[PDB]
Amino acid sequence: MISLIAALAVDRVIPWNLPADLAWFKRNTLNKPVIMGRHTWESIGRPLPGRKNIILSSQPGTDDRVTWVKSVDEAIAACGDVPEIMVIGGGRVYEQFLPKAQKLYLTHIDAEVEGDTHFPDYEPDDWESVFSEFHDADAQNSHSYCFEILERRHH
Ligand SMILES: NC(=O)c1ccc[n+]([C@@H]2O[C@H](COP(=O)([O-])OP(=O)(O)OC[C@H]3O[C@@H](n4cnc5c(N)ncnc54)[C@H](OP(=O)(O)O)[C@@H]3O)[C@@H](O)[C@H]2O)c1
Ligand SMILES: Nc1nc(=O)c2c([nH]1)NCC(CNc1ccc(C(=O)N[C@@H](CCC(=O)O)C(=O)O)cc1)=N2
Repeated sequence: MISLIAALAVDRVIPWNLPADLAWFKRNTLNKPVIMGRHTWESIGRPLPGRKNIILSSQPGTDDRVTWVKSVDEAIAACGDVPEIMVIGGGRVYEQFLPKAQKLYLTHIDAEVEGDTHFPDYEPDDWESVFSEFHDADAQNSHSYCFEILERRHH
């Protein structure tokens, strides 16, 4: 199955220091393939350890430490037969994979940020919330945040 995982500021914009959210990201992606667009790959700056890193780009790859693919269908195929594929962004990539996804792992962060790019719109009635957990800010985490998992119920 295909899952998307994202951190969402106010208004679902995709500034804080949230080690707890990065731990959540790692726990939910470790030992799974991760699919990302080239801009997200460049931003991360190094492969995510313990995961197969699959990078979408229209152009030939430029780093032998990760696997490069040129289309959504190739990216999925390159994951093989695994129980769960994690799509880690960015916007362009989330838009393409959302219709194919069965799960969303979202962190709703209580912060407004400088950006006009939003997590894709999706029908609220297509999804069921199956987990949520709110945390206030503390000495290590600059803002309050809420983890959520949603499972798809309809197309
Ligand atoms: N969207 C906005 O409103 C906005 C506003 C300001 C700045 N930005 C900038 O946009 C960038 C992030 O955009 P993002 O989050 O959407 O990027 P992303 O998903 O991380 O990466 C997009 C890149 O992934 C590749 N890709 C995606 N789908 C593909 C497909 N089906 N086949 C082949 N390649 C595919 C392309 O790489 P190739 O280019 O190598 O083909 C594409 O340019 C940042 O640099 C940010 O500063 C965006
Ligand atoms: N919940 C969530 N939070 C994010 O920050 C996030 C997300 N989802 N989905 C995609 C994404 C894209 N950017 C990034 C940037 C850095 C790491 C990263 O460094 N992860 C480490 C965490 C451990 C650490 O660095 O202290 C990892 O091994 O996963 C991951 C994704 N970021």
